Amino acid sequence: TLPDPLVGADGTRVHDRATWQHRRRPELLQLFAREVYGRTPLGRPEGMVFKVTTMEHAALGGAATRKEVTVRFGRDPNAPSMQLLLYVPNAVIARAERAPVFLGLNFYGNHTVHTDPAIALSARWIPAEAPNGANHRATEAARGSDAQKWPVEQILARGYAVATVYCGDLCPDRPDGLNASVASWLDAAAGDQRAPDAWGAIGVWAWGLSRALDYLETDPLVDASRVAVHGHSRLGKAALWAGAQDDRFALVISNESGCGGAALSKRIHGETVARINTVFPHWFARNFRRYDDHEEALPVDQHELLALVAPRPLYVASAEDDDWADPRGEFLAVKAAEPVFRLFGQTGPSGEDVPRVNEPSGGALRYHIRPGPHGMTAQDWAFYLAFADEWLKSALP
Ligand SMILES: O=C(O)[C@H]1O[C@H](O)[C@H](O)[C@@H](O)[C@@H]1O
Ligand SMILES: [Mg+2]
Ligand code: NA
Repeated sequence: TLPDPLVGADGTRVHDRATWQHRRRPELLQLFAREVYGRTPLGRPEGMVFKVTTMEHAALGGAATRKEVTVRFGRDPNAPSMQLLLYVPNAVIARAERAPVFLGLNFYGNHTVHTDPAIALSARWIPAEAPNGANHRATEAARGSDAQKWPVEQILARGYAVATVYCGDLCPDRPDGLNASVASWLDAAAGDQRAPDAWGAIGVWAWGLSRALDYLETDPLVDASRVAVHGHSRLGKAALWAGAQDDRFALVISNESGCGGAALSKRIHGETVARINTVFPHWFARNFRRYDDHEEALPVDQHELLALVAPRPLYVASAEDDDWADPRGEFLAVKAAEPVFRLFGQTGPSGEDVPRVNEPSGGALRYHIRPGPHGMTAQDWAFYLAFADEWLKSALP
């Protein structure tokens, strides 16, 4: 039995949007920070610098303006940074209009999201599982190696810019990666051991998404008030945490994020807390290991993470064969967060059980399950683009 998002920690019921926004939301944010993801130690750091390193106005055969931007997290050239790739549809900026944006992290490098040979090859560590990796270094053969998750031309043709950053710029995805990450620079001080409530990879990845948004606020080609933050699987766990913590994100998409993302932990199905923390000990706070094989003691569940997006539109989606993510657990988290969305006048999926494949259900809180295995497909994207067209805040008053 799940904790009620609309009952505060002290037992008092949440009846109105102000109490939600100003009392219950901070309560839940601090529970997720302390017990699951670890504390985000600071939001925007002072002295962030944005350097456009390349700009091409006729990329993708004229369809897009492509920019590469180094986003450095302090003023000294020696502060850590991340490399942002942005494609903006020329049809939109040719009209003297700013484009809305889809923003998400990639798994294996910016050069993998499209074959475009002008994208800078990542100079960072790449995991062995990356396609066409050579001793954890990017190669020309990895270009476009993850393009199936990134239908850039369709996204642009529908009027959206595409922004992305390699998650490994922020925390390399390997158990020792926090030692060479934003986390190791952004405090800890003279200690070697990670604190119990210290953030892990998911928290650092989510922070980078918010830093990317900081950059989009200064870019005159895009409308940073109309940013849909999305991610697949482990990067969808980050996209949910980023969209929950940072209410500037206008729209949030979780593509099969599973355990510690959209899936209920207290439903014991597929991946469990013990399994995710054992295999990926750097992803969550050390404090999350308290709940290994003890999910009943969790003071929150992931439906309350989804509810932290409200009233902003949120899309949670599953794959039919993706038992590990627990599609039903993801759907039931949507249903358990729906009462918060309803508080703000929005509607969630119709019914109490998982919809049929390729039949999305819900208003501003939407769910679909698609056929096939874990992944992010053109079908997923088709549904996300329809959702953005409908619910991504307008450019008008
Ligand atoms: O990111 C992915 O592809 C997935 O990788 C692993 O399977 C992990 O157990 C999942 O939690 C994760 O979602
Ligand atoms: Mg599970
Ligand atoms: Na902008």
